[PDB]
Amino acid sequence: RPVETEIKKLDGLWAFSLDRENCGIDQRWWESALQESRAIAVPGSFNDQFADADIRNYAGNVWYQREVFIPKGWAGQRIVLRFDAVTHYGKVWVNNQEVMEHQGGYTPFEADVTPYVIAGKSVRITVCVNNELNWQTIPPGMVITDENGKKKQSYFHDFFNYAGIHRSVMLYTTPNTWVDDITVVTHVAQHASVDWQVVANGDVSVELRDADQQVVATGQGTSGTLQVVWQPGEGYLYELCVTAKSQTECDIYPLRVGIRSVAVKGEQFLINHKPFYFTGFGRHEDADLRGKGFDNVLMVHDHALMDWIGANSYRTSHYPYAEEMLDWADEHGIVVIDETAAVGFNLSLGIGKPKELYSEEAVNGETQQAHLQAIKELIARDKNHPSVVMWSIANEPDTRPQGAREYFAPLAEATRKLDPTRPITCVNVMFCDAHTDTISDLFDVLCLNRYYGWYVQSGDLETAEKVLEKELLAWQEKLHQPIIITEYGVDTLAGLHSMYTDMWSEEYQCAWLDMYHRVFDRVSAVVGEQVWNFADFATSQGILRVGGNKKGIFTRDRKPKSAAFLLQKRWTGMNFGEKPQQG
Amino acid sequence: RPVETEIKKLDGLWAFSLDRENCGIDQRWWESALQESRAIAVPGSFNDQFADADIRNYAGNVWYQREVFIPKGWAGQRIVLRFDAVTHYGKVWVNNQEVMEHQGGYTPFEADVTPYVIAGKSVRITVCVNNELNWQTIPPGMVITDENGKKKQSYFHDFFNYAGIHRSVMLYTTPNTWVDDITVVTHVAQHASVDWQVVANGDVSVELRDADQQVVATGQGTSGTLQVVWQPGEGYLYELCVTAKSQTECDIYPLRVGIRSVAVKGEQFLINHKPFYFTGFGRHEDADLRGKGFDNVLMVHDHALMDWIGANSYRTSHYPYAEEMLDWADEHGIVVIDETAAVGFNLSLGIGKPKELYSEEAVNGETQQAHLQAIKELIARDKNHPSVVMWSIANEPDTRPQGAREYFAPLAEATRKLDPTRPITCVNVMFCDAHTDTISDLFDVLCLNRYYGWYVQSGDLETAEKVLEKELLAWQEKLHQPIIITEYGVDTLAGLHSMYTDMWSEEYQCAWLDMYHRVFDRVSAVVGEQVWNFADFATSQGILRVGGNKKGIFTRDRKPKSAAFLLQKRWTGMNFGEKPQQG
Ligand SMILES: CCCCCCCCC[C@@H]1NC[C@@H](O)[C@H](O)[C@H]1C(=O)O
Ligand SMILES: CCCCCCCCC[C@@H]1NC[C@@H](O)[C@H](O)[C@H]1C(=O)O
Repeated sequence: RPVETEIKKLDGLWAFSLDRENCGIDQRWWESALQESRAIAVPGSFNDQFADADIRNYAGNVWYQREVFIPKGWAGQRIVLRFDAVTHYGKVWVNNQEVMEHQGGYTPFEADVTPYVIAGKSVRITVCVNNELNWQTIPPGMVITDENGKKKQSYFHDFFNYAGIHRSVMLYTTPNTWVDDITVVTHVAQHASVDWQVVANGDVSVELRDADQQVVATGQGTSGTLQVVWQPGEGYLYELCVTAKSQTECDIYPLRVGIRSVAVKGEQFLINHKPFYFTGFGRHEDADLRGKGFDNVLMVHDHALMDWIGANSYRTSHYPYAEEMLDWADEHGIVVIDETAAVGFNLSLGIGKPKELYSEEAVNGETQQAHLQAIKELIARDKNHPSVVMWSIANEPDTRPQGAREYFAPLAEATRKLDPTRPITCVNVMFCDAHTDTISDLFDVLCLNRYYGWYVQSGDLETAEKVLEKELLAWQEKLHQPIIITEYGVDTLAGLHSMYTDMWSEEYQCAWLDMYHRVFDRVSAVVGEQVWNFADFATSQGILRVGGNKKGIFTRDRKPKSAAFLLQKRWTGMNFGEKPQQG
Repeated sequence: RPVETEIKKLDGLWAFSLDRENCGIDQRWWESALQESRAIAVPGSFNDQFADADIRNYAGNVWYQREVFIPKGWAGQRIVLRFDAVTHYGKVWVNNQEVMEHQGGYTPFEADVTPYVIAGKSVRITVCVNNELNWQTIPPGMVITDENGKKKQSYFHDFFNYAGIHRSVMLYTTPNTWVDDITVVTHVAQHASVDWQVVANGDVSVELRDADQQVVATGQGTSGTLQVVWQPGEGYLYELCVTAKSQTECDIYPLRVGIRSVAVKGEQFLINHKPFYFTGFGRHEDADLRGKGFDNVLMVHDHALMDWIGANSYRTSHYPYAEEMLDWADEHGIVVIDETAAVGFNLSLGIGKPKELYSEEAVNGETQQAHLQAIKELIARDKNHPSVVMWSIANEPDTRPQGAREYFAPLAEATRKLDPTRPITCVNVMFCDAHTDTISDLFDVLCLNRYYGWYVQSGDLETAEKVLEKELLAWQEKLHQPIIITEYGVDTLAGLHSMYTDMWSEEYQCAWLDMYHRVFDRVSAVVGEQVWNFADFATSQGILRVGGNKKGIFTRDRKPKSAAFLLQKRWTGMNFGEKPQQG
């Protein structure tokens, strides 16, 4: 992530165009200004932006374009173009010359444009964004076509498939000796932090401070770095200046790092050798009007709501969040379970198609590879953050058909070898209980999604309590692992009230979140709770979604339901980081 | 009220017609079947019944009509036609002969039709209902006209002016020796119950039982009746059979009566020599679709809600309720403050006209007389009910202009002389505080309506608490009287939520009902609380009414807001009939 000692190109509006006939790449639309274009805002999903029904569901090729002035002060320095996130696929051109491409979507991609750019004159930038999903994209999907060439995309996750440019686009400048790769690992017993470095024609000189420039250690090398002697309450974080020296130019890069070591012991999650208890939300990158587009106002407000309601942790649910969320996350010291876009590997979640989930035509080969790629990138971007205490390879995969274990074992192995300093998990779906799941052993923490009283035993608390209890303590006796409930919630209309406290009413969300909390309290292995969704969010059209997913404690415009004050009483009434002693 | 030892004529549908040109009484519409009629349901207000905007606000003359068969078994007995309630004015005809008329509205009126009726053949019944209000109606109003003769009624109360036939119509039969008048007064020290009687050519023999026909006393005469030796929890009530004997026929009439004596001592309301604390609602005779029409299902459900929420008392707000509510009220033993339709005697409640409220053109002469009449009738119908512990002459009158005291003193005197066994009150408006009110001395209990934090000091709890406190203890030091707060509430949209707990949100209704309850708890003279309205109800069109009055704890279809559970926690958490010891 860039700092300096740049011109943020995401300012203002871009030219936006559709490619229904799919003429763009053939007719070389990037070598000219978009014919019949309209203004679009970055960052922001293109679907909700124009109130156009046909634009919202369009599946194909979209074209962004924007001219920019390259500042004169960057004469002999390398000019680099960074896209913090272009959702699903993007191919970037700089003034008649093709520079870059990436099929990531929720992770950045950058390219060196020093030759193709002459600092001082205006150059045009054309981005081709694709929002298609097949079986080798993360998350997976499948497109269908018919007569008239109308393309219709179908996917297997819940949230709506927003696309476009979702995070800032940067255009940064570094001297010809840059610090391309950095790694830092911290230890603590009852300690210090090894440092790393990768550069070109430059030596490494590492120093680190605390409050302000008050160095309290130092080191000269690409290893070791140990010296003098970060909490979930405040979050004390030192500033690690890295220096790369050359004959002519010098480079200085500041990296905030917090001393912490996370490890699992029996059925306890230890951050700095202390048992913890997770409370908070599994949220989404969703908002009114802008899709998954990032915005600072929303981050400030949502963090205010989480601070008020007593949440101490949350999970970047179902895709990598914007890194600003993680910088804030280690600033205010909130625990984060980071997760990849690996979601939807299941054909059993049917609103009420290949024949076997781990066949060749679906999830085999490039699917496993590209999943390992999403791992490699998520870790290569979020490795240094002290707020990240957990890895999460995938979310709710069907592990019942033949070949699921053969799929998930190598990913666990490679991911563990990539970052051994943090525990790893895989959130499993509800249809795979303790007697049918075959993957929960590969991972350090078991994550659970449970909806007893909603999908099954619908509306019956008296029996859903028993089934949840039996399933829970049966998990505990089965694997003797720390179990975090990462999804538990029920849909609720914001204004619907009912004397009988039946489903969809706020009284049922309150009484349903309560029983789950008692069963949570009488189980020793439950190392945390995360009510399903923070706020109501947009999903695809189905007969089970009443204008999106209504399982939020807050509405979409961030207004509280009756459960927000219940949870604010529960989480702030207990001691921070502690679980109730069975009551 | 009739029993026997009848044919309820309110069964099914009646013919309904409008009189826009005002031709009815002139062209003798009762002597024929209504030309161009449509089916209407009794009981039920005619305004909401047809979804017709023009029918709902129509101000003039409406015509009901229904043929009926007079049963053969009533050959030589007197046949009487009873209208339990015809709202505002009614003139009743029986088969080409005019029998009765009444300008009451919320009280019954009956007439002897033995000559005009021959039991065995069908007779027609035509009712002329008027919904107009001038300065001599209770409640008062004033009608305006223009070109095209369009009449437009304006009144000064809040609730909508529903009209029509609102309660059952009876057609009962009694032997030629009937018991026209009965009175019963009960005493209790640390006792018995004098009896009364009025008949024609019949002697009085009085006996009374308990559970079933188990007489535990007796008496032969029209006085005395004292013998052996009713609570707000259950409500034990004896059965008093009255007998009127003649040479040929005999009459037996059962009257339930509960032993109780209510009296005010200093600043305490004593029912059976015990200090009390009022909790509950000031409700309305309003419902979806039927206007003010009575219905048993609604009474059962609303009594279920009041029983659940912990209410022990309520006030028949702004008009005499249906007597079934009072029979239920003494059955389950709920305390009732009975009130007349005397409401709207104020020109200061302006949404933001004569010149002085007690002039001759407005409130003078027949206005005072007819008010005394509404008194006389309310007392003549609800005198024997043990559930009625209080008289309430009027509600929110402007007592600031010259001549208010000269108006209200004689009504208090005559009303006290009519029923001295129960305390009397007058609910005063907010604009007349302790330093400006001039009538609160005439009455036994002072009733208060207060809206600090809503109309004045809007949205500010920190100062509305001080103003409410100062006003309250200043009342206490001023008159040293028992003060019941009979109206305190704020409007609330059923589904509107807000993190800032500002006005119209459920959080503001909760936090606003709470502060009022603390200030209630630190005042010794407050002998009860009644949150303003039980359920949202229909009012006239104004810029302050969002589809009616939203100051209800429940919605109109009887669905709870966030305050219903708060009040259910407060009222059932305290001991029944007791006020918290300042906390
Ligand atoms: C026995 C299993 C019956 C069906 C259970 C389905 C659970 C699927 C959980 C789903 N997991 C994905 C999440 O985004 C969705 O919000 C959540 C949902 O349902 O809305
Ligand atoms: C200082 C006085 C400022 C204005 C206060 C007005 C209080 C009127 C109280 C009114 N009393 C009558 C009742 O039916 C209505 O529901 C209630 C209301 O407001 O809605």
